Amino acid sequence: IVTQTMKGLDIQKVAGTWYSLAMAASDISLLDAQSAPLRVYVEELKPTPEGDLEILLQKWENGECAQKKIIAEKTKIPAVFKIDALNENKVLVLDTDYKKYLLFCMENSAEPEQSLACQCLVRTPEVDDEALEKFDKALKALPMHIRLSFNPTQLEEQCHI
Ligand SMILES: [Cl-]
Ligand SMILES: [Cl-]
Ligand SMILES: [Y+3]
Ligand SMILES: [Y+3]
Repeated sequence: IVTQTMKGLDIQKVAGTWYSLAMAASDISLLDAQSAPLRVYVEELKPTPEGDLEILLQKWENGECAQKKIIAEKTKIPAVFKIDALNENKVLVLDTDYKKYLLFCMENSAEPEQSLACQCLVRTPEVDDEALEKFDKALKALPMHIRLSFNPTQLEEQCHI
């Protein structure tokens, strides 16, 4: 029933290196194993000059960590983007201060219940409790059934090994 997104997003300011500190999903099977379909790790965000968002991420598959690129296409709403990966069609930026944290979700609009996966991204490979509080404040209105967080050493390893 309609997720709240960021109101005045400046997408050019989200550029650069990120670390997936925490993630959550509505379905446990989407995030449980390492090879789970939506267990992805954001390593970089590259906003294009035309207002789109190139998402550079890592995923475990066939018993090895692999690089992946998702082109998120801009929509009329600045915080909402369109994709065609991971069985998802939407990226929603919930909140960001640009210099510390970014919260975003991915969903499939056709079946929006069992496709929701949200992440807390940080700029440095450190546990940011203040960002985690804002993450968990945003997850409150969302029907999450699995939540994952990672330690500083895991944030630096390929695919959070
Ligand atoms: Cl395009
Ligand atoms: Cl450390
Ligand atoms: Y485009
Ligand atoms: Y440290």
